[PDB]
Amino acid sequence: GSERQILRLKQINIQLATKIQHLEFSCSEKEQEIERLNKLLKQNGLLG
Amino acid sequence: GSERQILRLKQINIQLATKIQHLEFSCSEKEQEIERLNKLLKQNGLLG
Repeated sequence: GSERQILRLKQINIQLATKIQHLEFSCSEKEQEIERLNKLLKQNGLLG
Repeated sequence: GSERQILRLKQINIQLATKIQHLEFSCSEKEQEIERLNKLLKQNGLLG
């Protein structure tokens, strides 16, 4: 009944919240990778 | 009673499922930028 429907909604909820946490962490790591590449470009005279 | 959780979880999960799509796009855009910077650095002798 409703108890089981609730449990399943909570499992889906945690799966979605975990994927969000992963994608926020992956986006942050990629912005750090972009900073590091841009700094290398700057140093080699490729960013003005 | 307990059943009021059903709507709350359903609605949260719709919001989270949408946010995952927006974060997937943000992550993909950052990956394309990293590929672009890697190629620039390679063309310029700087990626090994």
